[PDB]
Amino acid sequence: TDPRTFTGLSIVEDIGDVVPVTDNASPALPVSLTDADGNDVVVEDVSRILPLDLYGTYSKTIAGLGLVDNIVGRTVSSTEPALADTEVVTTGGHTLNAEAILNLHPTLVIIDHSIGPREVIDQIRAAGVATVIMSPQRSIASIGDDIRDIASVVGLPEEGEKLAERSVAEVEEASTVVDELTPEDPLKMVFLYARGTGGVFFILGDAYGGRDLIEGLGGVDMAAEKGIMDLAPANAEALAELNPDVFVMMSEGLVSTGGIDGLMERPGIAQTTAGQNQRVLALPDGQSLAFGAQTGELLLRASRELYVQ
Ligand code: HEM
Repeated sequence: TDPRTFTGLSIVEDIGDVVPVTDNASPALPVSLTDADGNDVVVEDVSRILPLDLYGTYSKTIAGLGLVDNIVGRTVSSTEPALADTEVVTTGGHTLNAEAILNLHPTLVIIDHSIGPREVIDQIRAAGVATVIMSPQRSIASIGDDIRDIASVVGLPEEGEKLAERSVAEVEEASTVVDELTPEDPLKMVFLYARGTGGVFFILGDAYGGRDLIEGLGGVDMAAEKGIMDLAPANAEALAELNPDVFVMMSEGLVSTGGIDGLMERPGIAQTTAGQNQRVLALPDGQSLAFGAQTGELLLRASRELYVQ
């Protein structure tokens, strides 16, 4: 069949919790490291972990290594079922809340600068909480290395190597399937971030890693073609210029702008090829740009939705 003739929403259901590589993780502590910001940090107690980022990666990796029970708080992005009853430490979306963090008495914060403010991260460290700044590569090729880096922080190198190899095998296997399913002329795609019916409506660019996702799905990322490094408002002119065949979105994001019907009311959407086919691939918010352990499964399920009727 011809995937350019497909119409309407395709939605991938939540992939769920990461399958841990072990049932008896025993962190080898203490660890000393120099983090991505150049801070020397000693990690001596991982009993109460806050694994915080924009993308939902770290919480999933920590669970994959065998430490899900050690997670005591989360951001809005870590939507995995195991953490559904865990205290949320961000507000207004992605803003760190120092009070919420400190009241959980964490023993380890794993974080990066995808969320802020930086001042809150500094406050937590000054209060005595071991805080480790990561700077993950966030590419499909580097899924294993990003996992090994997290594993080192919590003193689980063997679990890290197992989880890395398992995840990389899964994502290469999925790629084999994607390559068989892709059309000769790749679909043009963009990653459209929406939250609400107002101005939070953006084409995501290089910094957010969606090119890696779109190319992993066999598509061409029009944001990369147009040189969008951070993000761009998805206004009528930008949409007309990018003219994707498919909008890749987050499922709850799409709901928040009124579903397909609400999306079609936004200026410029209906005029694109994707708009004229109402063609949206909706991915679970907390996995969509998390990469990490579940990347292979995400690519497999999403490619089935894109290319199989
Ligand atoms: C790129 C990775 C991102 C992920 C995985 C992500 C994920 C999420 C999730 C899961 C929520 C909670 C929605 C809900 O509870 O239904 C949320 C909320 C929110 N996000 Fe993001 N987000 C991302 C990036 C962004 C960006 C780039 C912006 C702005 C430029 C943004 C602005 C917001 C705002 C304002 C909210 C508040 C929604 C509310 O009040 O319910 N997010 N995000």
